[PDB]
Amino acid sequence: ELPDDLMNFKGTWEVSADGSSGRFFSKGATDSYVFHLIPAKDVKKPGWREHNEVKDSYIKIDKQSIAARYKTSTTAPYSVAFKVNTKSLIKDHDYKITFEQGQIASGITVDYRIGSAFNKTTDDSFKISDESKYASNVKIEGEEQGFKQREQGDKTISFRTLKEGPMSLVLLSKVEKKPQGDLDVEFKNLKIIDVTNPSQLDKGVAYVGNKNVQLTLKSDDGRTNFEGDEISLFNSRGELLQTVTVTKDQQNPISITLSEDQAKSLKNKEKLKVSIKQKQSKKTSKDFFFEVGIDP
Repeated sequence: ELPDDLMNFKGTWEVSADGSSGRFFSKGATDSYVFHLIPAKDVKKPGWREHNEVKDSYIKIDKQSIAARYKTSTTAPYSVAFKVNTKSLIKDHDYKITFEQGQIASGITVDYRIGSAFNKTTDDSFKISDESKYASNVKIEGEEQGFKQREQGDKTISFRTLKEGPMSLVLLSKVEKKPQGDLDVEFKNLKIIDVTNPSQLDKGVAYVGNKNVQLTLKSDDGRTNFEGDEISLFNSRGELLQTVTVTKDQQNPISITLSEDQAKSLKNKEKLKVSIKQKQSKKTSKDFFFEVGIDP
């Protein structure tokens, strides 16, 4: 089934509103970005909102899109960046960001990064290089990161979280020479889903008359936090004995407690079945099997 969309984009510059987006600029297009102020009286107004008093860049947000405009008054190199926040993510889970790269004016180059969530203050700041604190194995499908004149269209970004909690999609653009006219860049239809593969059963231990079933989990893609993995244990006749959900960084072995009747019903060398469902990504493993052994 359909995994939940974890993007928190409500299309507003109102700093305290739910799902508001971060707005920043980098004088000289460096690693460091500071907040992009706009006139206080116009913060909820639709259309192009000027960089307060300086008016070198204008910004525009709505329910579907986020956009930047570079004016002739810009001192080049100069960069505007946006932060599109996510809902709380799980540590060591795999995610898939999708969005559409809209118009890119001639002279504008674009980069896509993962970052900390916009902290909902006019004092917020960030560094591009902060990416390595939040995400690993970041990959734009069929493209490299860094400022480039990208093709317009559907974009896919996959990554693994190094932390728990909200993060952001960082939409960066810049100009390297003084604009000769209004230069617009737009991003739209922003989504993020969990794509974590469920764990695999490495080994299972069960004994006749013993209520404690010990399951050892493994992973083929280097995942160590099995949090959210729904483990179902069945007897050889296909009857469900018990279901457990793995907690945050729960270490091996994962314990399953049977009832006294279930423990007595086990037979020596019986083949038990294990099915694992990743709760967030909705992906389900292949069937795994192990034998009920002899109680030492």
